[PDB]
Amino acid sequence: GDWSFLGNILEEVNEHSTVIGRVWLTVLFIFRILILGTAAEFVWGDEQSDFVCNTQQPGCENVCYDEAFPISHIRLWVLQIIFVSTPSLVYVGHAVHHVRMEEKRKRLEGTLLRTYVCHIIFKTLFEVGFIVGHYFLYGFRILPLYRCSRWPCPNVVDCFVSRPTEKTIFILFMLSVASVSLFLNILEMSHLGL
Amino acid sequence: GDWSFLGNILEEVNEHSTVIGRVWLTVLFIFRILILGTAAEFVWGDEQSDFVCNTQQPGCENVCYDEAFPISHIRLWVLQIIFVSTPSLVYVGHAVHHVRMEEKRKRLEGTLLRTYVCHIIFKTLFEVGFIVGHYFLYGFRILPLYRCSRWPCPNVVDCFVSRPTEKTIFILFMLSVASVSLFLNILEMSHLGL
Amino acid sequence: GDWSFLGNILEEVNEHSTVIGRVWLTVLFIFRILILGTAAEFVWGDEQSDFVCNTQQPGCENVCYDEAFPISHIRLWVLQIIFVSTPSLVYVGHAVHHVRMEEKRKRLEGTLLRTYVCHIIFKTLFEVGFIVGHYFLYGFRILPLYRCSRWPCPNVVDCFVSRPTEKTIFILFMLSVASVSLFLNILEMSHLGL
Amino acid sequence: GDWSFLGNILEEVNEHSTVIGRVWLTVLFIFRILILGTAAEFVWGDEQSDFVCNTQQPGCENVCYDEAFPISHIRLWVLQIIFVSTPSLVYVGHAVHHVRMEEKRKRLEGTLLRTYVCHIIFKTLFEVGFIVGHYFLYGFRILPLYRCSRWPCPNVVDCFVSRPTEKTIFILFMLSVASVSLFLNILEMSHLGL
Amino acid sequence: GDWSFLGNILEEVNEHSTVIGRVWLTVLFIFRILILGTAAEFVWGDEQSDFVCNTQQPGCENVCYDEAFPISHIRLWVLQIIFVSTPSLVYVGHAVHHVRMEEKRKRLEGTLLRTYVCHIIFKTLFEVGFIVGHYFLYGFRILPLYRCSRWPCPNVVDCFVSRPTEKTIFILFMLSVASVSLFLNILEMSHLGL
Amino acid sequence: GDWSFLGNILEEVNEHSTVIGRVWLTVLFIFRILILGTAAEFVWGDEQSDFVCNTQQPGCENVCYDEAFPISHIRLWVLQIIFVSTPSLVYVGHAVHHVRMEEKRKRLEGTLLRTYVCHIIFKTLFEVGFIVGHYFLYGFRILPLYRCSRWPCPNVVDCFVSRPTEKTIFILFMLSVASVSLFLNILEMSHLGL
Ligand SMILES: CCCCCCCCCCCCCC(=O)OC[C@H](COP(=O)([O-])OCC[N+](C)(C)C)OC(=O)CCCCCCCCCCCCC
Ligand SMILES: CCCCCCCCCCCCCC(=O)OC[C@H](COP(=O)([O-])OCC[N+](C)(C)C)OC(=O)CCCCCCCCCCCCC
Ligand SMILES: CCCCCCCCCCCCCC(=O)OC[C@H](COP(=O)([O-])OCC[N+](C)(C)C)OC(=O)CCCCCCCCCCCCC
Ligand SMILES: CCCCCCCCCCCCCC(=O)OC[C@H](COP(=O)([O-])OCC[N+](C)(C)C)OC(=O)CCCCCCCCCCCCC
Ligand SMILES: CCCCCCCCCCCCCC(=O)OC[C@H](COP(=O)([O-])OCC[N+](C)(C)C)OC(=O)CCCCCCCCCCCCC
Ligand SMILES: CCCCCCCCCCCCCC(=O)OC[C@H](COP(=O)([O-])OCC[N+](C)(C)C)OC(=O)CCCCCCCCCCCCC
Repeated sequence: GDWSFLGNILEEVNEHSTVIGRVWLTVLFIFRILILGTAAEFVWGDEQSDFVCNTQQPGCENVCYDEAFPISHIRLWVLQIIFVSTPSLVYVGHAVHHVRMEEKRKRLEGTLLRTYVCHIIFKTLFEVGFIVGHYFLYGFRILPLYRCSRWPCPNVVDCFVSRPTEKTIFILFMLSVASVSLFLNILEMSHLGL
Repeated sequence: GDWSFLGNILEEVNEHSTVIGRVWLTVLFIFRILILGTAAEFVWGDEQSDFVCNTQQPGCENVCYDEAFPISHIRLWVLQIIFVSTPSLVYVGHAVHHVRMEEKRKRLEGTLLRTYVCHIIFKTLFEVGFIVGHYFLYGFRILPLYRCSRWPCPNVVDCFVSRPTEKTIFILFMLSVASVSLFLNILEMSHLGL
Repeated sequence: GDWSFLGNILEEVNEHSTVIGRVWLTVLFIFRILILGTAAEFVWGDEQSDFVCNTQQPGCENVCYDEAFPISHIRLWVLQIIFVSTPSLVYVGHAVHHVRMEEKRKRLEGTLLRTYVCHIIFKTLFEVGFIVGHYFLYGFRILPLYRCSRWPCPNVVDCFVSRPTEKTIFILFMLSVASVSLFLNILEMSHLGL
Repeated sequence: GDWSFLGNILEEVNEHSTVIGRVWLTVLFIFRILILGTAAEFVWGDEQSDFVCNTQQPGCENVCYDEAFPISHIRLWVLQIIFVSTPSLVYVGHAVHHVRMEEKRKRLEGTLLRTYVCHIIFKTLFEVGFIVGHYFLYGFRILPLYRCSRWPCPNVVDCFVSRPTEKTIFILFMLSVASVSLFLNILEMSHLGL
Repeated sequence: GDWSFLGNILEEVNEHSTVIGRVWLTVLFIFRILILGTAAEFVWGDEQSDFVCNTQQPGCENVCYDEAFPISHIRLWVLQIIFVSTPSLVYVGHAVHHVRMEEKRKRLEGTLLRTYVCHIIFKTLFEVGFIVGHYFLYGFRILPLYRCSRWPCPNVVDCFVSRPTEKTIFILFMLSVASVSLFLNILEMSHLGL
Repeated sequence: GDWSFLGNILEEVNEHSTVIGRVWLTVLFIFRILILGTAAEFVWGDEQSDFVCNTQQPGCENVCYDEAFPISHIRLWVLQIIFVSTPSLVYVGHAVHHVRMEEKRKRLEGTLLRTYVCHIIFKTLFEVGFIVGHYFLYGFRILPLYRCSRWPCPNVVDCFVSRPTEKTIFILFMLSVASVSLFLNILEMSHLGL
């Protein structure tokens, strides 16, 4: 995974953002992108390769992995990062538009404050929504056994996941990181309210 | 995949482009290249390795994968990115040609406006065409079962795809991204019309 | 693993840090990140692939690897690096906040000294805690044999780990590096006390 | 594959080259190197791994793959890129030699025009030759079945290729790119003739 | 493996070092890091995957690889590089400390000469020690056959190593590089003595 | 493989080198390093994995691959590049030493001419020697069949190589590149003689 372009744009955002937003961006880079790269991807590298079902039926492991894990966890977290980053991109775009206008003619006020606050609200909504969606897809514990009754599987088969404990650890970790980001958005909103 | 050269040229384009075009380029980089790298490629890494057919015939899995997936989805999306980027390259080339002419002698008007509008039209056509072609090759849902009657397969065989649900998710996602890009081209054209 | 962003921020910290802290950061980069990348990851690449159990039961190898190694060692060390780096990030953030304030108006004293000392204390606590947690999960010797009685394993099965001696070597090495970092934090605190 | 050095030298060439040559270099980078990296290599990754022959003879798959694909397609395209890039390197070398001479003493004319035109001719010859050679090795359609009668294969065996349709697609695509480059060289020569 | 940070710091050292030390650093980068990356790692990639024992006992290959190769050769060379680089880091740290002091107030003498000479001595000791340790672990020839009598192996089993001749070649090569580095340290010490 | 450091140093050499030497360095980078990376490594990736012997004896494939290919071809070419690059490093080191001396006080003549000519001679010797050594290890054609009578192989066994034709192609190609480099060294020596 290459996050260099997003990294550059978010650094530009960091130049124009509140201290709490600088903290939020640092959290994003260190505790979500860095981990997703260094640690989580290796854990999920063999999710399907080391997924074993007790059956001789051709095709049952495939459909039962697809049923157990409709979307992989690491893939969901990628999308979460992207969608909680988008509003900051919108905000910095608005800011640079106004700066370009200034240059053509020749500190949050007016439209920039409305846009910044609205972007905080959007990040909050996206984050809450991704947490909720995760909870409904998988909850927050991967059990080692998965029982599957999807055709072509005869009757109910037993299947076994790779690394359920490590995956549970990282699921809970990323949830905690998301909640911290949420608290930080709340702090931004409070600070502004004052 | 290395997109650094294209990234540089498209940043140069971004220096010379309308706000809506800046948004379009941001979408291109974040929601198509970044995803294709970080997420989709891992999903399609084992498309043929974990593609199982119920048969003892040597060669049937190979021909039935070739028949089920004439071109892989990720490979089609690569080409889509390239072809919708080409017109912007043409436009910036024309612009830098005129700037070089200016320098030799020693803000869209005349040929640059015609070229920019024509490039918007080309991007629109390419995008619509790729969407249509995808729909006819695969539609927008990968089913888990594929029935195959291609020689050397005896009679009709059953074959099973890896990760059909995740792939359906990402297919729909990329379709939505393409439609957003299309709406943005429409906004460019309207803005200019005013 | 990509540590470039953290590397940049920690270099900025290095610009503003005591000689002992510069040494600590050099240790962090050379004896923990560099090793974890170059050496340890190759050792742990086949932890589950070359993990063999004497059984015909489907699913027993998976659950017995999950039981033997709840979290992989390399994954634990990643998190250790991140958490012992966080306080330095907080400290440099505070410092740059005060510098930005100075610029708006137009050498450790006051809040910066309190914050720096408190950050040293936090690094010390995190380091000690990670060492302790490692000791309780695995101790400091990976034995070649692991006996497993987790369902679906019939009775107690014998299982065998890949590369236990090399892994023991690197476990002890990283422990020694952590203890050196701890001694360096102590030296920082003493130097300041004078 | 790392093309950074060649990329740098060809950018230097781009600084000193006609508009049509700038277009040719853009084509080279985007439609040949970028594709070969992002798309074609993944298609050819399992050319021999997923190449199956109907036989129990040890060694027949190996010799029959060597016979079916004497040189892999992606490897041929690498060499094509290199050889059509070489003349531009010669041209820019000549140019920088003359510039260095100018500096020692203290816009195509004379030897630079002869060299540039001769380099266009060389690129044209190399491109035509690679197209022809490809046609004679493989034509432009990979069939799914390959019949092989090379020792140690008993009688004639049947063998099956991985991804023949996708490979045919990319073969035709790269052929079209080569023909476009050829047309561009023709345009250069015409422009100069005027 | 990423050696960029160490590379940067050692370039800074190169700015402040004797000609013989510049040669030593060039040797380090070209004949140890470059080789370890480009060549040796590919040789050792399948050390355990292609390590075959003549037995049906589950677990015997694992314990017999662990016994034959307690630590892999490439992993030992990584640590050797790191430990022979550390003293140069100490020396440049001392130097930059004194330069920072100079700046606060506003060519090897005094403490810098003592530190530089002591660092040469440390590199010499570490290098000699790593050579000796290698000799005692493995000597300098990997034989193709390894006989193993470690539980659970019944009686004495025969096991076979991957690529023993290539590995012997690279072992001897790296030994010669180490001895050259040693001679260079001797030359440094002599030059200073004059 | 990472050749960035060597690339930088050789660019510095290019700043101080004759036109023929600039050509030689361009050849080195484009026709040896670039190819070895992009093309040859993929060809040799499965040299041992797809090396099949007709036998049930455990250990015979391993010893017969070690006997057929004592050192892999790509590994030999790595070392060839390094050793033919070393003299240029020596030459630029001598040059920068003299420039540093000049600076302390405050166009090939004297020691620099002797050193440059001697370095050309060294490159010539190393190149000729590597060509000769290759010829004696393997000649210049990899045959598909290899007959092996090394213990534990019973009697003489038949073994089969992966991709012998592609490998023969690249062997001949690299030989031709080496001979071109040799001709270029001869041209350097002649030019100087005048
Ligand atoms: C922008 C606003 C977006 C709003 C989106 C609204 C979505 C509403 C979904 C309603 C679904 C109803 C049908 C349903 O309930 O389907 C049930 C089906 C089976 O479930 P099962 O537990 O019975 O069997 C085992 C499931 N097992 C294998 C995963 C463990 O599959 C499921 O669970 C359903 C899982 C649904 C997950 C939804 C994730 C939404 C994430 C939105 C992120 C927005 C960011 C801006
Ligand atoms: C610049 C202008 C370009 C115009 C291009 C016009 C192309 C016209 C194609 C006409 C094809 C007629 C024959 C046909 O219809 O062949 C039917 C054949 C079988 O199909 P089946 O469903 O019966 O069996 C299962 C198919 N299954 C395995 C994929 C699910 O294969 C197919 O489906 C045919 C799929 C055709 C996909 C075409 C994609 C075009 C993308 C153009 C992008 C342009 C960008 C500028
Ligand atoms: C910020 C403050 C954090 C405080 C955290 C407090 C945590 C308290 C944990 C108490 C656990 C009680 C239950 C227990 O004891 O569970 C026993 C269970 C089995 O163990 P077994 O030996 O009987 O069987 C074999 C184990 N075998 C496979 C690993 C070899 O699993 C175990 O061992 C338990 C291992 C526990 C490892 C805890 C690592 C904490 C790292 C904290 C880092 C903080 C950084 C800021
Ligand atoms: C600088 C000037 C260079 C001139 C080079 C002249 C080369 C002359 C070659 C003459 C070859 C005569 C013998 C012959 O004809 O051999 C026939 C043999 C079998 O062929 P088959 O079809 O009967 O059996 C199946 C073949 N199957 C497996 C590939 C499908 O193998 C073949 O096909 C032969 C394939 C020949 C491909 C030649 C590619 C040349 C590329 C030059 C690029 C220059 C760039 C500057
Ligand atoms: C800073 C000062 C450090 C001083 C370190 C002193 C270390 C003293 C070690 C004394 C070991 C005594 C027990 C012993 O001798 O164990 C014998 C055991 C078996 O050996 P075997 O041949 O009978 O069976 C086959 C061995 N086979 C599989 C490898 C071929 O394992 C062995 O060989 C033992 C191998 C020992 C290798 C030691 C490498 C030290 C590297 C230090 C680098 C320092 C850098 C600053
Ligand atoms: C700086 C000066 C360096 C001078 C080096 C002088 C080296 C003298 C070597 C003398 C060797 C005599 C014994 C011998 O002849 O051994 C014969 C043995 C078997 O050979 P076979 O054909 O009977 O069986 C099959 C061989 N098969 C599997 C490879 C196909 O293995 C062989 O072939 C022997 C291959 C020898 C290759 C030597 C490569 C030297 C490269 C030097 C590069 C210098 C760069 C500065």
